[PDB]
Amino acid sequence: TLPGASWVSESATEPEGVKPTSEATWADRTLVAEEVAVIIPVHENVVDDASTSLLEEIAALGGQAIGKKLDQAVIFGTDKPSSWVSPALLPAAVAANQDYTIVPGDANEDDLIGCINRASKAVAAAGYMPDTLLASLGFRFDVANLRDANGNPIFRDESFNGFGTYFNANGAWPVGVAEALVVDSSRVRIGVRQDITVKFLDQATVGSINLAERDMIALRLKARFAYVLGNGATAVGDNKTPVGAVVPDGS
Amino acid sequence: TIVPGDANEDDLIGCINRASKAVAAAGYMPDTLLASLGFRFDVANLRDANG
Amino acid sequence: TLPGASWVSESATEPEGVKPTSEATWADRTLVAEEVAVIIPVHENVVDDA
Amino acid sequence: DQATVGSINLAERDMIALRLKARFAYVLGNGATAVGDNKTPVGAVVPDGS
Repeated sequence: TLPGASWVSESATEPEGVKPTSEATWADRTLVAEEVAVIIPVHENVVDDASTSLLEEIAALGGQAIGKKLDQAVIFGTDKPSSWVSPALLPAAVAANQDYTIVPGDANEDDLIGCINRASKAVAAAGYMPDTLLASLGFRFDVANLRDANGNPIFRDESFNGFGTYFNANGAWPVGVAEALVVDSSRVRIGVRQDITVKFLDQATVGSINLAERDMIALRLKARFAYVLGNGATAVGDNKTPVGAVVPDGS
Repeated sequence: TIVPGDANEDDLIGCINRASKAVAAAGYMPDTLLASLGFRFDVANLRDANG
Repeated sequence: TLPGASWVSESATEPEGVKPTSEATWADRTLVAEEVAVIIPVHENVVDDA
Repeated sequence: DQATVGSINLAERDMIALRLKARFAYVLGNGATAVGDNKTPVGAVVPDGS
């Protein structure tokens, strides 16, 4: 929160002569590392009889499963661990009224490009520097098919200048919830307490399975991650959210 | 399905784009278009609202 | 089929402290060769006269 | 040195074990021969109590 000045008179007796008091104020926003993990058990003979390097694929698929689970918790609040006090990116924009609904059909001030402009305006008016666009696969196809009132596809050459554009490809992004998020990426941190770490198990008990007596092995995967949003005050005023969203109609 | 008439978000080109969106959103790379003879003449005759 | 991960807590005794097991899976997609055929009979004299 | 084998948790009992294995297969070519079909390539000699 910011302080607040006033105009003042020259007066020894009147209230308007007094220079007023006000306070700045800080808060803390926090990274708390939470653990995301999976075990994949497989038979030791099956691993030996397989034509491909089956353990390299199990490791790579587990790493992808962890990576999806992170995006699902940061972009949406999906299975967000309760120790993350910061709102997830879409819930931040929606709670701030920065979400904007598409008006379908002909190009118009609240079409998809219009809503990306409204989302960018909300973040820039809030005192931040929007620089980053998060969208699904299929977003490039929606800008490319936005016709005008005659039928002409007017946004075929639209490249989003000044934005780094990122497309979620690991299946974290749900259908029918959001088209894109605009964000000042300087106002986020992802804490990587630990990155994807893999242990070969061969003696352990996992679920009901005693690995060694059963001729089984497993690959135990984990990472430790944190997220924080710097949604403080800016030169414009108090309690400003660095995220705007574009959402489908109906929602 | 195509919306017949003047060019629109669901004209023939609009539908090809929806089919491409579906295959891309499924996690594939659409790269091949199959069509009838005469398809070429329908995209060339497709007119906006000014004709 | 893809495997699936979970967020886990730290505990020696409670269920939310145990890491989940899951499975990837593969299936077969198959080429079976099938035959497509025709026979076109014509009179030998018609082939000689053509 | 860490596994559970039977009901023995090896580590907390200070036991150890040696886990031995092999994978073997067998096939008999008891097919047809130039003499005829369903022919067995094995004869046997058996004790007199037979």
